[PDB]
Amino acid sequence: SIYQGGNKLNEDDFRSHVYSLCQLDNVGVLLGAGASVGCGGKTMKDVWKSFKQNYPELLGALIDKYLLVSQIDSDNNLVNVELLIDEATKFLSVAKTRRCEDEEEEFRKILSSLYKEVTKAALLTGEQFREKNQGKKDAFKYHKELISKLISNRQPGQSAPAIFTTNYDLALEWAAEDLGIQLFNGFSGLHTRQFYPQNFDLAFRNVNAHYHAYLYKLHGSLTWYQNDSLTVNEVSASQAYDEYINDIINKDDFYRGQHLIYPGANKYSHTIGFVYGEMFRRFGEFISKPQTALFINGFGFGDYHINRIILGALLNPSFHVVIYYPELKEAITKVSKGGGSEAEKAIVTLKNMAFNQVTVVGGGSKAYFNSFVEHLPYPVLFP
Amino acid sequence: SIYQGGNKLNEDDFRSHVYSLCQLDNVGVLLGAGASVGCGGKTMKDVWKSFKQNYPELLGALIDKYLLVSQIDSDNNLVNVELLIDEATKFLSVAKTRRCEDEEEEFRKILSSLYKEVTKAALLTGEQFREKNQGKKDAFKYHKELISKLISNRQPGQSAPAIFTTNYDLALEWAAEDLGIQLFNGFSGLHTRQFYPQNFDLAFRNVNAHYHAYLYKLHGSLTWYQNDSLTVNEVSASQAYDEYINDIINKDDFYRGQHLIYPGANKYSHTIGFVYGEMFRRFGEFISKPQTALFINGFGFGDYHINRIILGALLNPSFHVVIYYPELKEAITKVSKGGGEAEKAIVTLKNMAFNQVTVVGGGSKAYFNSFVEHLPYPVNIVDELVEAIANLS
Amino acid sequence: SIYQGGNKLNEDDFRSHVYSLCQLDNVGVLLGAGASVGCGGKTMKDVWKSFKQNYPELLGALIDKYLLVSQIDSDNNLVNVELLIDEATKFLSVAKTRRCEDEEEEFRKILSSLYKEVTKAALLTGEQFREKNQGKKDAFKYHKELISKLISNRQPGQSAPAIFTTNYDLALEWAAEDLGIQLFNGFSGLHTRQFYPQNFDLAFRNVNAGHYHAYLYKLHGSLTWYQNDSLTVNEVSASQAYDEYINDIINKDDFYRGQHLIYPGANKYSHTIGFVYGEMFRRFGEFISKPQTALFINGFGFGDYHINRIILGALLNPSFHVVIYYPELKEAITKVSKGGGSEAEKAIVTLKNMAFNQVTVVGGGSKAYFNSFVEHLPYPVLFPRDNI
Ligand SMILES: NC(=O)c1ccc[n+]([C@@H]2O[C@@H](COP(=O)([O-])OP(=O)(O)OC[C@H]3O[C@@H](n4cnc5c(N)ncnc54)[C@H](O)[C@H]3O)[C@H](O)[C@H]2O)c1
Ligand SMILES: NC(=O)c1ccc[n+]([C@@H]2O[C@@H](COP(=O)([O-])OP(=O)(O)OC[C@H]3O[C@@H](n4cnc5c(N)ncnc54)[C@H](O)[C@H]3O)[C@H](O)[C@H]2O)c1
Ligand SMILES: NC(=O)c1ccc[n+]([C@@H]2O[C@H](COP(=O)([O-])OP(=O)(O)OC[C@@H]3O[C@@H](n4cnc5c(N)ncnc54)[C@H](O)[C@@H]3O)[C@@H](O)[C@@H]2O)c1
Repeated sequence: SIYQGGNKLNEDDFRSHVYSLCQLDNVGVLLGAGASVGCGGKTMKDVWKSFKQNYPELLGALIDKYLLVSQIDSDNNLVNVELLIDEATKFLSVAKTRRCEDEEEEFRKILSSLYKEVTKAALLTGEQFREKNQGKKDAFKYHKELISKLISNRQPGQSAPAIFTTNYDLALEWAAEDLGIQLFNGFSGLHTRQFYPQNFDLAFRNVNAHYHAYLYKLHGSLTWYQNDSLTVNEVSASQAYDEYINDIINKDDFYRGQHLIYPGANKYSHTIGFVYGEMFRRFGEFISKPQTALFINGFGFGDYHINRIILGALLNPSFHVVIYYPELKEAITKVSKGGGSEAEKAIVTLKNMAFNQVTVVGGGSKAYFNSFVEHLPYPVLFP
Repeated sequence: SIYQGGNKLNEDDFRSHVYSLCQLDNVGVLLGAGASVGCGGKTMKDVWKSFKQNYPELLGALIDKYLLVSQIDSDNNLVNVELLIDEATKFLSVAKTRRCEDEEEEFRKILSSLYKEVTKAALLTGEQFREKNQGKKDAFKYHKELISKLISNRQPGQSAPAIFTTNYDLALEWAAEDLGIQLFNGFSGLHTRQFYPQNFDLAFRNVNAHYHAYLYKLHGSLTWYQNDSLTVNEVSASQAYDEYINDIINKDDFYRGQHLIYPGANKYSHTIGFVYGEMFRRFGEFISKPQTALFINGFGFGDYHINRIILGALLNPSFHVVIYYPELKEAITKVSKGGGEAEKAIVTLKNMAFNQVTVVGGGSKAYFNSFVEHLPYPVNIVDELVEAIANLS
Repeated sequence: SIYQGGNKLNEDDFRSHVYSLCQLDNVGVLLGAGASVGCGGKTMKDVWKSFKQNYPELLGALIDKYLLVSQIDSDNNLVNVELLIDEATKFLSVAKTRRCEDEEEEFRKILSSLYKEVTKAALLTGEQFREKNQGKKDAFKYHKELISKLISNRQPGQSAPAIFTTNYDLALEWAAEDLGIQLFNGFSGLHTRQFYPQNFDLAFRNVNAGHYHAYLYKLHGSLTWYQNDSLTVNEVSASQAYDEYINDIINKDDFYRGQHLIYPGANKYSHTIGFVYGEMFRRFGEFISKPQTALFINGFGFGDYHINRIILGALLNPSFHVVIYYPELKEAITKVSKGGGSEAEKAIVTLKNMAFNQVTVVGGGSKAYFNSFVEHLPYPVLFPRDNI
């Protein structure tokens, strides 16, 4: 079931492995959109099904008139969402430059509707999204426990654990609100929100002689809507519910990148998204140290950029990965018949690297999120 | 040779200021595209206009049926023809999806014609192209002297030199390599030289108790290509002249599809925007180090996205700019006539009391030789080889 | 049949040996075509068999006219060609000096049609030899494992191992391509690779908060060398190679005059022009002259006079080691005791018989193959399983 160079390893020793590794200077975790699922979020499949069910006419027109995809893919549920958005953007630019009014009218709906649905799927609660007592909710036991656990495996003189989320929902300040923790992200002041690099150099300390982590918003923000005038601002999850999200979701007007969000492969057809560059440069600088550690969970395999940086400097004897993939046996079986898509071949390459710096563990029920939470032990004063 | 209000100024002060600024731990130089115009260089605009004039039969379809450009815009040289072809790169897929065969043929014919037109005049080596390191020719001998100025100005225990090239050809790079120094162009290797972002933040030293330089190509490459390797492969020129450049040189009408990686195309494909984004990131954020002096020359500020990026990159408070305008008198006369956006903006910038901006309007003093001479300097090798070789019968 | 002073040793002793030798200041390895038979390639035996029964004129002349060989040796297939190559060089020298004409032509033909076959036995793949991403085949997994193990075992304060190749192909560089490994073999360059004596002290560093390499010392030159009048070796890929300098096999015949640089011949002074070769030997001598340094030999065919003489003179280093994995150990000793022996087999027999415990000869047979050698080297273990 588990193959590591033809040998066998036990999780009992891996417990001590994690416990000792976390004591190393660098500590972090590289998650994805899988975490949102644990809190009740909607996966890509659900969003695609909703879009295809709520707009049958567009699907039929695409199937018949132009045949960008075949009905076989739809029958087998092998439809990708990002490719559709990128195709829509390129066709929209073609229309805008060719001045085809009807194509512009029929394509200024696909983009606007797609982004409206993306935003609607971003929220994890619905009408409760405007309700307060956000920390007090009982569905965030995951984040509430995990933030403290990451910060509470330390003794004075160590670093700040880093949590990686790649979802629109502002779901990380909520557990922080519950526990009073401050997941810093380089912003100061409530009434006004702005970015400053120096703000990243603040850490709590006992004066008469704290628990917090740090934030990398790789997947943009839900309310940093750039007005194309050199501005960035944030509006609380209950205040933006009426100001501009309501206007752009109910006024049925022309759609642009009103609030910056990138769910499609086409990234820099609009070149004013600077969170991309800053966050990715910081991510690149992170692995530049020895005695390094990191973990992965709740993340798929479709990220060209991050998954190039991953193996970029896995040629260090201190950077590691503890990567799980429940659908690894199926991927291997599919590849054995000739090969798969980008994801299958990428995971095969990741698993087949001849190093011991990496290891893969599976088994199905044994690799659940609750199991990942339970693996972390309680710190011991006298080991 | 800087004028401000009609009073003469000495070049010694500017030379001393430049020398003082060059001592910073973060310094670099840039070479303009027009500097090579005097050494047989060519611009894509000239070939584009020559081809469009020679074949006006297709012109009607290019604008009326596609509207990527307007006749006024095409004639005014206010277009990004590279972006025109890049947009054709997706028009091809649009037609294929729509089964628009006639437009597909039109796009393919124009792409191949423009490719061959640009290629045939860019060989500059005849049938001996595949010979490696053909920079030994005396045509660029003078340029070598310039490089000699970058060796005696580097003191021990100082930041290593940085090299930035603007052209997309290796004519200057072949010479630079022939001088006998190790330069990295973002890749490492001999047979299959690939892209690796780690090398952007790594240096070299001696493990036991030293000089490294970085070559930054600002126009991609004529060598960078993609043989379905899912990566970027770079090699020497010979196998390039045998693999895919041959047909681009010889075949009149021959294209295959979205396989190669140049010259800033296929961005919508995931496989080519990644490296370009990495290079843009490093270019824009390399000035993040303290004690940095940056010089930008030859940029028209005519691109919306690049203009916005430059405006946002004002974070560095130690930026200096020098602008050479060979037609300053013409701009002044035009302003005197109540006419002329770019000309008015540059005139307004030149007509303000800001000492950190340098303007040169000598006209005939802006030549390449004058610029080389302005740089500071300290203050028959092969002749006998031919005789010795000839003596031995 | 295992005998070491009438006693035996357990696996723990060998494991401690491997751990200590790897953890010493320096590590050693030497690679030859010995066990390169199980990868689907070809051996020189088939090449010689084809050569004898495909060129009747020269074989008949040698048997009858030249008398430079013996029929019995050819029948037994135990003859050597390297001595014949040296004899060809000497014959060409004398014939050129004396101003003979026909013999000049015949010996030029012999030399060129022998160089052709010398280069012809370094493909192992066929037509697909000319492509990129060459490190994507089943024949390099063991090479990848060995290189990763040899490059990983250098904790802080420990340098990269030195590797010796002694064949024609570049399988190891091709295993290097696939893992971001650049096995610095004495040449660093893209357009022109020139020998810089100071290139041995260059490596990557984590300047602002990949350190993999070795020293693949080449003492046979390289198949990928083409010698120009400029006294420099610009270097090419496998496909560029197949294109521009080894297409003479089919189109043309016997027009090769000192382009690529590889010599099976025993003599090292007919090819005296090179002086960097003495620098390679000097690097070997620097290797021999340090304590806690070990050399491992797998693939050496007992065919040197300079390097092996340095081995004898250097084995007197209190820590230099010399070990060979050669299954035919009992047979050679028995044959020597029976009055046989080869040109150099007596030398290895003596080195086994040398009274130095610094050198120990260990066999086993099936466990002494290149696969076992690759599997032997373990990875560094800092965080993983420990003791106490
Ligand atoms: N604005 C910015 O600052 C910025 C910068 C860079 C990137 N981004 C965005 O960041 C990237 C975030 O990644 P993403 O949104 O494209 O997708 P993703 O990688 O976050 O998720 C892909 C999906 O795979 C699913 N999945 C999990 N396990 C799976 C399995 N075993 N098999 C199959 N599927 C599985 C998950 O439900 C889901 O994560 C976006 O690509 C990109 O738009 C934004
Ligand atoms: N790493 C790299 O290889 C790299 C780096 C930077 C740019 N590029 C190139 O840039 C990317 C896109 O091209 P681009 O639009 O940024 O550059 P560009 O030079 O093609 O366009 C810049 C703008 O300047 C305007 N302009 C005004 N006056 C001009 C003049 N006298 N001469 C030239 N232009 C004048 C043009 O209208 C417009 O092209 C492509 O990848 C590639 O073509 C590549
Ligand atoms: N003149 C020069 O400048 C120059 C250049 C390179 C090497 N050299 C040197 O040249 C000498 C020969 O080169 P090498 O050491 O690389 O050769 P090598 O390492 O390739 O020798 C191994 C080969 O396998 C053996 N072999 C193959 N088939 C056999 C068979 N059927 N039966 C028995 N034995 C068989 C042969 O002994 C042959 O030597 C070396 O001492 C040394 O490398 C000199």
